[PDB]
Amino acid sequence: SCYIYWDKIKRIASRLEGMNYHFDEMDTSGVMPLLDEIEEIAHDSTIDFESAKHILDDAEMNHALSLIRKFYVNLGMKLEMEKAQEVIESDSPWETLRSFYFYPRYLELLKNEAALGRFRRGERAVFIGGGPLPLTGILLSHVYGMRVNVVEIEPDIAELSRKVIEGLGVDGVNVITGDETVIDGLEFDVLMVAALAEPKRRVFRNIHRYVDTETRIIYRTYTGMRAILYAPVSDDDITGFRRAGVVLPSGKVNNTSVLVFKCP
Amino acid sequence: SCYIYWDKIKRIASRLEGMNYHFDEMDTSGVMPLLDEIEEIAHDSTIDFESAKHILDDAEMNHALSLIRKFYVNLGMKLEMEKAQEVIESDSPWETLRSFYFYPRYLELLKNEAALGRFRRGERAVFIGGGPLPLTGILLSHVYGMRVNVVEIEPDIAELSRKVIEGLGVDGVNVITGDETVIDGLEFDVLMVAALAEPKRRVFRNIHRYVDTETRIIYRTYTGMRAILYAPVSDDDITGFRRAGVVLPSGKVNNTSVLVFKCP
Ligand SMILES: N[C@@H](CCN[C@@H](CCN[C@@H](CCC(=O)O)C(=O)O)C(=O)O)C(=O)O
Ligand SMILES: N[C@@H](CCN[C@@H](CCN[C@@H](CCC(=O)O)C(=O)O)C(=O)O)C(=O)O
Ligand SMILES: CSC[C@H]1O[C@@H](n2cnc3c(N)ncnc32)[C@H](O)[C@@H]1O
Ligand SMILES: CSC[C@H]1O[C@@H](n2cnc3c(N)ncnc32)[C@H](O)[C@@H]1O
Ligand SMILES: [Br-]
Ligand SMILES: [Br-]
Repeated sequence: SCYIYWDKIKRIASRLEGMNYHFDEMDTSGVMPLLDEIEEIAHDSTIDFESAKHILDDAEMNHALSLIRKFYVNLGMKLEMEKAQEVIESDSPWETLRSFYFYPRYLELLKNEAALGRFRRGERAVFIGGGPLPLTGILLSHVYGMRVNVVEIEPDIAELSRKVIEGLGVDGVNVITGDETVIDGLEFDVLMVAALAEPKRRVFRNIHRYVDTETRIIYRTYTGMRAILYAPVSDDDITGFRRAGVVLPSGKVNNTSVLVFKCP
Repeated sequence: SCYIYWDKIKRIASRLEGMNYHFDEMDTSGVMPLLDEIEEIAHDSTIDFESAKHILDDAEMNHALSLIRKFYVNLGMKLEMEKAQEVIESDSPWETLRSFYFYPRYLELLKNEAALGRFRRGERAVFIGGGPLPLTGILLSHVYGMRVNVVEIEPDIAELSRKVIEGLGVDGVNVITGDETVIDGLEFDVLMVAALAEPKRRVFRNIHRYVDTETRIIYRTYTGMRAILYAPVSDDDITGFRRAGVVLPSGKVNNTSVLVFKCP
């Protein structure tokens, strides 16, 4: 093949090379144009899933994909950290939160997921992988009236996230510091696995041990050209589970959301 | 995993296996219920494309899948053979043609493809893999006003197809007896590759030799749960080509249509 996007990706990657192994040192505002370049390709609806796979699975694309993935995960984390601190210090925390670069995408993503998971008010949700800015947990309660535990493995990040939640005056959202294994001691209707919850294999194998066959489990992943952003959940990762529904993203939303149940 | 379709598919395949033991010759009337059972699975809109490969390509579905695909291709051949002779014998050949089980699907599919391929009246089209009932060729002239060559590898099938065309009074449809390699000797604006043209690898390699980079090429394939019916065209099959458009089927239509151009 001979896709125009091949060269475009290689060119973007060449301008990321000199940041390799040091993407966490990036200036957030300064690198936004790079994210736009990457997302122009990711979000191009004329790229079919077969063509995307052709490009992204090619051995010659491996280093470029690695550069772009490192950039993406580092920019995302830094954007969250920065916004979390801004929200905590703000006189108008909800207005500050609504200005988050990704805020409108999260509203759409969650709308997708609430249909997929048939969320009902008063249901109990657990979200694995909260991060500094636990927006999903927040929305699950604020919009969907669910009762929520957010799980975050890094104690300092967990503490920051609590301050965001409390700053906003949001009720019914608690953060538990721990790994995915903390769900053993919880009772819940819906389990959600962050796009960035890692490592996938260990996480899903642990989840399998705790849930029953009725637990609605939604996990976030990347499909099509959006897989340029981050490594997709693999088939091996979800062994012992059956897929029951998917929402493929549109517009600027990055994640595909997948509903699974523990076998049988 | 633990898909309920697995058992349903295995039971269907058991029935196919038992039937094949007793008869080599298909009983077209008798097997329509089996076809419909298979198509009800194929057409299940609740199963997404990635879930479809998860359930269909699982290693312990190989035997069942191979039986179902053999059934589908053999039934289709026999239905075409039977309808072709019926058309030839009929005092009302168009009315007879329109009773072909799959007829409405062909109209919808061709509409999809005429948009995808920007078909214009008087353009020359080649269709590889005509069959006893060369409906696509017939429609390309009858509806789309194209000048058509239909290619059929089996001389007795090619001969039968010529009689169908003549019975219907359809002009501008010629049948070439030969394999895909006949295209070197033909002028054409658009090339179409039957879903059932085989073998895919050889067919595309030979096409690649004999087309230029401006030639519109549309091939037919099976995606999602419709892959239960027949082996799809792989990305490796189309090495040397780039995808430039895809139409995914709805309703009862089985084929996905893909536009490609030779590189580079
Ligand atoms: N703090 C976050 C977790 C981190 N991000 C999310 C994913 C959010 N994805 C969004 C926002 C943009 C992006 O992730 O690139 C989308 O798909 O458009 C996750 O990992 O699940 C949350 O609360 O959901
Ligand atoms: N004689 C045929 C060729 C054999 N069938 C076609 C495909 C026609 N497909 C239709 C009819 C149903 C089916 O093929 O299962 C559809 O997708 O709904 C081909 O192989 O390309 C023709 O003239 O197109
Ligand atoms: C930045 S958003 C993603 C968050 O998920 C957290 N995380 C990743 N994997 C796990 C896990 N297995 N359990 C709990 N939290 C996790 C990370 O520490 C990060 O803060
Ligand atoms: C029944 S519809 C499909 C038809 O395609 C024909 N066919 C399959 N592969 C090829 C090919 N490579 N070239 C020409 N005709 C083909 C088969 O003989 C069948 O009649
Ligand atoms: Br039966
Ligand atoms: Br008639």
